Amino acid sequence: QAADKQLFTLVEWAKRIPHFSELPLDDQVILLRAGWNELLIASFSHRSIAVKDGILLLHVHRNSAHSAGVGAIFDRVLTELVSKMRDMQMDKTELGCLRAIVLFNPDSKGLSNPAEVEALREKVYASLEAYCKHKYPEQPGRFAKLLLRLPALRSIGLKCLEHLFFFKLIGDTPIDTFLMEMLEAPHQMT
Amino acid sequence: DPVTNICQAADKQLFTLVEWAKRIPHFSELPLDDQVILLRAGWNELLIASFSHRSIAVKDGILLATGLHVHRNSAHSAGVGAIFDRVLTELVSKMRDMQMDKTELGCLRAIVLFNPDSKGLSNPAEVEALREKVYASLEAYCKHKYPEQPGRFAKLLLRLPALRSIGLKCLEHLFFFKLIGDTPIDTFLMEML
Amino acid sequence: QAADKQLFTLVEWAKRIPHFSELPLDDQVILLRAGWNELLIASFSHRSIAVKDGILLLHVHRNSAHSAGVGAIFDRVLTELVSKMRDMQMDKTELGCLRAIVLFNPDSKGLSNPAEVEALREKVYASLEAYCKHKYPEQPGRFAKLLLRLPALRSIGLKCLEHLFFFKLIGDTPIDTFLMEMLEAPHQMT
Amino acid sequence: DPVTNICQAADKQLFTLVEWAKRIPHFSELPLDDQVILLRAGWNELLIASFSHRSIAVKDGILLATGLHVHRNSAHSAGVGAIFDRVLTELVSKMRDMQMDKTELGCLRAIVLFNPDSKGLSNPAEVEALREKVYASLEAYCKHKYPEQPGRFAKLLLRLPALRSIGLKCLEHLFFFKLIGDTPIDTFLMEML
Repeated sequence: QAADKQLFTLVEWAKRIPHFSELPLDDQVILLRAGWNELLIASFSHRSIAVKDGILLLHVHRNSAHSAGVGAIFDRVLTELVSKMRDMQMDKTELGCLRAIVLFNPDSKGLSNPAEVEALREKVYASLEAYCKHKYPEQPGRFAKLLLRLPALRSIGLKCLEHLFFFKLIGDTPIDTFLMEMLEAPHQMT
Repeated sequence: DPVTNICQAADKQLFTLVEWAKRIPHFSELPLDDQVILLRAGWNELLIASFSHRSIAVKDGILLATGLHVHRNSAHSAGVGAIFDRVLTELVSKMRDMQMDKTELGCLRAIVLFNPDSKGLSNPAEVEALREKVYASLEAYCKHKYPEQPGRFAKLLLRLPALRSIGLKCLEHLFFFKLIGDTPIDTFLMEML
Repeated sequence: QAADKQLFTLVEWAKRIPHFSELPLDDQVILLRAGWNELLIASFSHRSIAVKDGILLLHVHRNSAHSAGVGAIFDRVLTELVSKMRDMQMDKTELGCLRAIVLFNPDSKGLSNPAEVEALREKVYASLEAYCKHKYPEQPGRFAKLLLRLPALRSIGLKCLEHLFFFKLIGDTPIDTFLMEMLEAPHQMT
Repeated sequence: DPVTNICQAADKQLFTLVEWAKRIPHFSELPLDDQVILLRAGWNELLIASFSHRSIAVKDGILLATGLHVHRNSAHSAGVGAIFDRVLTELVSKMRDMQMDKTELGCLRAIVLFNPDSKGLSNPAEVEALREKVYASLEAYCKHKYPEQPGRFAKLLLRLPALRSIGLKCLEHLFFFKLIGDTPIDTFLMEML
C-alpha cells in the first residue's frame, strides 16, 4: 500500500532531528527500523486527542475495532495513551520530544556506536525537562509523567507486531485467494 | 518506493503457490471453500518446504525464489536468526544429506496441502484419502528409485514435525515479510544518502 | 506437586527403551527435556480412547476445560489426537513406538551425537512398520498414518507450553497472594 | 525429588516479593483486591529488577537470590539465552555502568509496583499519586546524593521500557521457572546414573 507515504514522512522527520544525520549510516537505519512502530503509535495516539472517540489515523471507531477482533489492543491505545495524553494535555512539542527519545534508542541490537545514542537521548530529555519547567512550572512532576508513558507505548508497540493483529481481515483473504483460483487461465494449452 | 513493492512480491508468491495447488490432482475438485481453508492453513509450511529445498545449492543462506540469496544478520532479533538456524539445521542440511529429489519434495508438499486437521473443512475424510493417495505413491516411488534405502519414505515423512515447528515460528515472527522486505527497506532507507 | 511421580514413571520408561541408556549421559537429559511434553500429551491422549469423553489423566470433562478458558486446546487434543487414535484403534504397542520415535529426536539442540539419535529412531520405526504389516496387513497405509499424527502432537505440545495455559486458575492465585498478605506476622517488633 | 522442590522456591520468592510490597508505604492501605492486581501485573518485572541489580557482582551470569549463579547454556532454546543476553546488555551492564544504588533500585521497583495501567484497579488515580510521590522522592534523592549528574533521575526512569520488554519475554518463555528449575531437573535426571 501507500503506507510508504507514511514511511516517507517518518524518514523525512528523523533526518530533521538534530544530529541524527551525523550517526553512522547503518545506525540510522537500525534506529528507524526499531522505532518506526512506537513512532507511529505515538503519532496517531496524540492526533487522536483532537477527536473525542477512537483513533484518527481515516478515523477508526470502537465498534469496528472490537468487531474486527482487535478490541483489547484498541482499548489499550485509548486507555493507556490517548486518554493519558488528553488529560495532561501533552502538547505537540512534548510528543515530538518523546518520539525523539524513542528514536535515540541505545539498546537497539546491531548499533555500531551506542554511547552516542545515549548521549543524543540525554541531550533531548534534558531539553524536554527545560521546556516542561518553563512552560508548566506549577506541575513539577510532568516531565517524569511524560517518560512514564514509554513502557506503555513499548508494550503496546509490541502488541501491534503480532501476526493475528495484521490478519485483521478474514473475509478478504478468502476473496483474494478465491479470485486467484477461479482464474481459468490454464484451461488452454497447445 | 519500497512498501508497495513488497506487497507485489507477496502477491507473486501465493499466486505461484495457488498455481501449484491447482496443478495438484483432485485439489481443484474440492469445494471452493475447502481449497481456501487448505491454503490459508498451509501457506507457510509449503513456502518453507520450497525455499528450503531450493536453498540446497547454497551454503549457509536462504535462496528466495528470485535469485536474492539471504543470510543471518547482525541486527536480527533473536527470533529471525533463530528461524534461519533451524531452517538450515532441521530442513536444508537434512534435505541435502539425503539428496531429497523434486518428486519427493512435491509429494511432501502435497501431503501438507491436504491437511485433514484444517479447521473448517466441509469434508475432512475426503482430504484424508487425498492425503493417503499421495503418500502411498510417495512410498511406491521410494521403494523403486531408491530400493536399497528401505526407510527413506518414513524419513521423508519425519521432516514434517520440524516443518510444523518451523512453519509456526515464521507465522509468529512474520519471517516471510522480513525476507522479501529486508533489502527493499534497508535500501530505500538510504534516502539519507 | 506430585507431578514428579509422573516424572519418575517417564524416566523409568526411557531407561527401559533399547539403547537409550547407551547414549552419552547429557544427550539422554536433552532428549527427555525436549520430549517430556509430547510424551505426556500422547500418553494421556491414548489413555482417553478408553473413555467416551474428555481427557483421562483424574478425568477432565469438556465443560470444565472450556470454562477454565482452555477449550480451544482441549478440543484440539480430542479432535486431532484422541479421536484419531480411537477411529484407527491405535494399540498400546503403536503408541509405545511413536513415543520412542518422539524421544529419539535428532533435531534437539545441544546433542553431542545426533547421527546415532537418527540411527536409533530408524531402528524403532523400521520395527513399527514390521509390527503394523504383520498385525494389520489389510491396512497397507497404517504406518504412515501413525507417523502423520506427529505434526499434530508437535503443534499441540507447543500449545501446552504457553504461560496462559498454565495460569489456568484465576481465583486461586488471588487466594494464594491474598492469604500471604493478611499474614499479620510483622505487626510486632521489639 | 525435584518438582515439588521447585514449587517451594516459587513459593519462597513471591512470598519474599509480597513482604517487600507490604514494607512499601501506603501499599497496604489500598483495598486488598488492588494489592493483588498490582502484584500479579508486576511480579516479573520486580523480580528482574532484583536478580539484575543483584547480578552486578557477577560477570556474565545471573545470581538467583540464593547463591546459585547461572549462565547461558548450549541447549538453551533461542528464547532463553536471548533473555539472558538482554538482561545483561539492557539491565545488568547498564545498572553497573551507572553504579545504581539500592535506594535508587528500591524506588524504580516501587514505581513499577504502583502501576496505574494495571487492568482491574478499583481506584487508578490513587495509584498515580503513590507512583508520583515515589518518583518525586527519587528525583530529590538523585539531585542530592549525585548533584553533579543532572540527568540521572530520567536515566533511571528510562530503564523501565527495557524492563517492560524483558519482563514480557520472561512471562512468555517462563524464564523464571527455568531459572530455579534447571539445576533441580538436570540433577534428578542423573537417576540414569
